[PDB]
Amino acid sequence: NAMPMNISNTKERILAVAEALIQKDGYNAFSFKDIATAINIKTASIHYHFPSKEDLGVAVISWHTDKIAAVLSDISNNSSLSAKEKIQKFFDAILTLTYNSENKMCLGGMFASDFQSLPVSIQNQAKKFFELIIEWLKGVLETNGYDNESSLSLAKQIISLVEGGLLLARLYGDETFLEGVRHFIDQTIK
Amino acid sequence: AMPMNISNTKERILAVAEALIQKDGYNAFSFKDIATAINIKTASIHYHFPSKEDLGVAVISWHTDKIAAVLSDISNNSSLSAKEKIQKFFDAILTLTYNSENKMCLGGMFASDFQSLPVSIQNQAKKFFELIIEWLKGVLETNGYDNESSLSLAKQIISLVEGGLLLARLYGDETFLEGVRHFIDQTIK
Ligand code: NA
Repeated sequence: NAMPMNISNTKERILAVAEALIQKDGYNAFSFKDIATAINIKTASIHYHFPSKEDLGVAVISWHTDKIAAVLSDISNNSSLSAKEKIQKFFDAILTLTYNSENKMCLGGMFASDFQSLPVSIQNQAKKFFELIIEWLKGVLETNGYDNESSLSLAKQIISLVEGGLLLARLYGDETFLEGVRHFIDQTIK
Repeated sequence: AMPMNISNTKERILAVAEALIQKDGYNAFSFKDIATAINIKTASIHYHFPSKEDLGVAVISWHTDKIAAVLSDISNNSSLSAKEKIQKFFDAILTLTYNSENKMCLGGMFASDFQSLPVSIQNQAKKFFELIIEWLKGVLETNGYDNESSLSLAKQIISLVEGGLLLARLYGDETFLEGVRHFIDQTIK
């Protein structure tokens, strides 16, 4: 029956806005003060949950990866979808989280661009994000009858194209960069 | 007896700025980083570039000119087929990026940072990609592609180049870059 009220706690609201800021502007272009101002809490309440910016960075990527893992799991466990349809829906899921949501970039892509400036803890979480995506893509493609080598190569082309397509689409509002990703999928996969 | 081949202060500032941006990104370097790198006073940097934005604009403009000259040498090379021109383009990019101390594309770096940048720098970054996309489109049109397909394929190629470079440099996985070449080789006739 009655559940607890659906109010986001302070930690969750910090994570959600940090995620948004990183996706829009990049890790080296937001501060705790930006978050405090955005959701009207004390900057000291941010330091409370995340003593350093690094702590928040690690936690944001970890949370985001968990969310994407669930989304992907739901696609690959859908028995009515062909392998090709799973890849198509993967791209739709990325669009929902990126270009469609206030012209955001992929969180992973943003950290990849900033990689050399990041603490190692964040670097390692960013690598984990891509490893999860690539493994998921490779696995789906293996169910389509592709051999191991071809599955890994195509998985890497697909994520490269997704990242580069999003990067360029969001500069111009030029959807054709994103259409190109879909065209590659549709023309390359069986 | 020619003048001696010494890079002037402005030239060395631009070169080190370009490298810092390609390694770490525009929002992760300062003039102090440049001063420490080449042992000049920060006041000397401001002399040439009063604000960081002025340096950002100059670096992209200069980098774009360098890429334009490279692309010109490729397309005036008559021994190269259209496909070979695109292969050699990606080889030129590799020289300036992955091969040079694991750097990212300067344009790609500014694209990632775009929302945080002054409009002057946004516009320079767009000019960089317009130059590349137009050049690729033109090579493809010499191979018989129509306007819409030339443009679509050029945008796929640069999208894949940018993404491949982005991911290859995270842990030295060459196969991300092999994938770019495979796409070029398998798609262009
Ligand atoms: Na960036």
